[PDB]
Amino acid sequence: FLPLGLKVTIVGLYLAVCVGGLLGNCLVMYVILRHTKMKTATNIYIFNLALADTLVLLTLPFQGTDILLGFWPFGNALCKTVIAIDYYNMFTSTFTLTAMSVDRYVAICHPRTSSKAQAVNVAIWALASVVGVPVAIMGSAQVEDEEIECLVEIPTPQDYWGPVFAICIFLFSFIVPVLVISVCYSLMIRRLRGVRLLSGSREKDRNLRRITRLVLVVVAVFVGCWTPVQVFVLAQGLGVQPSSETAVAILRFCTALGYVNSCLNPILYAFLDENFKACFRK
Ligand SMILES: Cc1cccc2c1CC[C@H](CN1CCC(c3c(Cl)cccc3Cl)CC1)C[C@@H]2O
Repeated sequence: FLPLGLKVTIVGLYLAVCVGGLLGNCLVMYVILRHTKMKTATNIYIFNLALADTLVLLTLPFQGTDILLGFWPFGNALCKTVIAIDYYNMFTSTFTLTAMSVDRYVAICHPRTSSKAQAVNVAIWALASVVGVPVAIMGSAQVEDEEIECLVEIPTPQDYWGPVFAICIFLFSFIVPVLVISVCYSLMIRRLRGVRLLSGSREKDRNLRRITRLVLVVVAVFVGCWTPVQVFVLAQGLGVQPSSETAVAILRFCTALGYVNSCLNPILYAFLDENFKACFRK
């Protein structure tokens, strides 16, 4: 369980993340859409990111009420919606980041149309649907111990399907996506050795370098925010359950950290992207 002070602290953090995150993300989407022609492929992917982040941020009020009350009072439909938005958020985020890194390597190695990027976004959501619809069906509000909870139900026997879904989710929603990114940036590093002012026009080269560092930083913040949760949930699938109060606290705060990422992303755009930093003020 959790003390009420820790609960009010967590849910307060959720409120701040929700307001600032929705404001910033809606501002980013509004920028790329109705304030300019910033429709570069990178910004199309960024738009996808801000979209998923928007959706999960909407779930935070309900997760917070749930954390306060200790149970899920909204029924099945909102529970399925929340779970689906959750998995959709993870998979869409990692896949979009992967597409961003691949696009970066395409630009560095082969010196990309916004519409192609939009098609990539469609495919990203398609795979994210391959995972996201099943959990939306299996997700349910179950009175496990005479109390209502919101979870995905592992098929019987749970001691087998638990690990299968655990390691599969861990690999294909995190490790394999992260690994492709690592490959892309490693190939880019090998490419740029002994190359000064190469790849065409010096000024545009600078621009490319700025975008590359932006993508890398966003990826680094994402991974750094979600790695504890990914590891802990992997341990959860193996049956390793937290029974201490402080254990529950650490776990809750790690999830909170991931949602902090969900509000973190526009700030990174404001400090690391010139067009966003200028456009934010105007
Ligand atoms: C408070 C509350 C109320 C209703 C539902 C839930 C939660 C808690 C957070 C959890 C947060 N989830 C965050 C994402 C996490 C995860 C996912 Cl969806 C996919 C791959 C790896 C991980 Cl670590 C699985 C846990 C979701 C849950 O459905």
